[PDB]
Amino acid sequence: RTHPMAPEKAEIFNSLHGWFEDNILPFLKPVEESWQPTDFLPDSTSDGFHQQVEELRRRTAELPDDYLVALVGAMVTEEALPTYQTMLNTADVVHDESGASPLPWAVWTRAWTAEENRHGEIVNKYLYLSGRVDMKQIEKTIQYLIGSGMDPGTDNNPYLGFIYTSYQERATAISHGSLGRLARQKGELRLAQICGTISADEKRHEAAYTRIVEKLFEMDPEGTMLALEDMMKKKIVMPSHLMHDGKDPDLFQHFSAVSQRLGIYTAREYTDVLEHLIARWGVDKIMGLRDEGRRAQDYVCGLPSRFRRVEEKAQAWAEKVSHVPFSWVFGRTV
Amino acid sequence: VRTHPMAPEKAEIFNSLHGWFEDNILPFLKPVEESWQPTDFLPDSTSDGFHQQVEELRRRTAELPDDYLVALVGAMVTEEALPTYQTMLNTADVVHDESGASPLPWAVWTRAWTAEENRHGEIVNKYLYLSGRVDMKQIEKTIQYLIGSGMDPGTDNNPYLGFIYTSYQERATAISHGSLGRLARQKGELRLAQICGTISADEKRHEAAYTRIVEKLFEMDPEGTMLALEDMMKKKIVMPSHLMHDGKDPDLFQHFSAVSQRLGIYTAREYTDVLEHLIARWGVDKIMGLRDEGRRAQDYVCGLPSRFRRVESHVPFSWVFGRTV
Ligand SMILES: [Fe+2]
Ligand SMILES: [Fe+2]
Ligand SMILES: [Fe+2]
Ligand SMILES: [Fe+2]
Repeated sequence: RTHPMAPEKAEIFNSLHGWFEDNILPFLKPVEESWQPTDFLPDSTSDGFHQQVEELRRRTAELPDDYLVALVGAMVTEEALPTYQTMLNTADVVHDESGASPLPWAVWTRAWTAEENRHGEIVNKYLYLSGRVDMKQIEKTIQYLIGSGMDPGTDNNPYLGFIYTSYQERATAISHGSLGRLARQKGELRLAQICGTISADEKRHEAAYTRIVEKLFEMDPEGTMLALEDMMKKKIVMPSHLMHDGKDPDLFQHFSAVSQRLGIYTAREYTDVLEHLIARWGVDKIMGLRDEGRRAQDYVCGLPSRFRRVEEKAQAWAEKVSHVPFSWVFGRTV
Repeated sequence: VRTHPMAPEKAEIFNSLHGWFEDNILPFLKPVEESWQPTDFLPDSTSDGFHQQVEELRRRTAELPDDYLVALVGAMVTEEALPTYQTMLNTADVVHDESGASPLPWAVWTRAWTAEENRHGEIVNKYLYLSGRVDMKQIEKTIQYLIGSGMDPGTDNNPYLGFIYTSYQERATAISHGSLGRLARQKGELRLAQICGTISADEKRHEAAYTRIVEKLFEMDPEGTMLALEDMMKKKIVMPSHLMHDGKDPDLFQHFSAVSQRLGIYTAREYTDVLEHLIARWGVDKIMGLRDEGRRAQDYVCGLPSRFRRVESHVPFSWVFGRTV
């Protein structure tokens, strides 16, 4: 671990229980008011169930393979949810000590996980009914991914975990948002509504974790700045970066290329998230830092300009697109 | 309040079992390429007979009574709260997954065990969806409530208690799905009977692994493991989904448990059967190297089956569209 949390910082999180209840918990959507996968699937209690399923298969029959790979990979990432609640519960002090702790930090993690459980569920059933993808190869991919876990480099530090999740929540909101807009272009409005509804959930989660880091910047500007530098040096990795389907050892890299080729969370948008978080957290305006925090502040604020220069060179000399087989789509070359 | 936390010096026991765990516990995992998947038991959506396979599924499930549906749904909802269970395993001291992808054998098992668990709720959820016999939205509300509530089995972050609890509950879930499969076969629903029986076989592998872990703990630390067994049995082995509710019935778990036990699915008699099996399986009455405290704990645990033998309403369910079960 390169950046473990100092033990005395426990007093910061232990003093925020009342603040967390008033400011972070309201970002949760009440269960009785929340959408469920049933709302977007054919009604199995209706006499027209078979007709509704057939209409689903017709509207999905024209989805190209490259969109299917991008959609499946995002769903596979969502389906590895048990790894994500475990990751949140690796953070010191704020983790769920008993599995049902009434502390506000643990109440959020369980309720956040409960909201997350519906995201992979709706797309999985939708893709199952579509018949357009090899569900067994996808289910093997999910089993491999959960067994592999993830390594975001958070070092059991809630500072790093909340910064990482703030980054990935916006990334996942952009991803599901782009997946819905691409579905809309292909005439598939229901899946567009599904992806847009999932994206709206991620925006609420983004605002909550972003508010947590904002509070940490207020109470500990030095610690949070050093944590932000450490996460950006490690880079924000996608939680499903160890995915493989038992056929392609480089499944994640190949899926990522297809997803970014379609405009779903490109490298340019990775930099857009950093610029937004810099402006939202006011990283360039934080005062009262020491020399170590000042170097971290200058490092983070200098990253956007360096990233744009890499993107300009990639715009002129881009690598040729390679097409590779995907077991998700029955081994066809995508 | 933790009543039985693990002594810090017990860490050396688990740290000495990394090689033993790889050689003896990890082989209980089923390789992914050899593992069944929900697709194997569901209508093939890539086939031309997809609609016919779905309709045949609905025909076999059209006669399932409400009491069996409630028992089956409640077992599926328990399976769907999987993210709570991997967190529970990672609350144990020393043996938890510190980084989420740790190569330590204890963490390799936990992630792979969770991966196997993910298919159990998945197959029954999709099967019940296609059946059209149950209110899927009320079930999805129940799952969201359950994950948000979590669970508290009283393991006190103690791997001794966690492995004893899981050994107990793994057998309970294997028996539960076994009875659900036997009842499905009686009603002519053969496919679901194979599904519940295949899930039960997964739990038997998990039971044997955690049972093997506790057996090793009895060998290396008979006093500590005996004291842990007494503490868990005093706390009672609670079902992981004991905090379930559907936003309609605050007593959903008690009402679901009554329906499930009325049908013969993991009755109070079978709760005692698990204890008696674990007593004989672990050789609790013959364990060596005990002190005065462990012998007193041993006399309590081995006396419980006799105490349990002497100890041995219809309500609406939103799962079945509010009908009285
Ligand atoms: Fe999500
Ligand atoms: Fe999310
Ligand atoms: Fe299970
Ligand atoms: Fe199990």
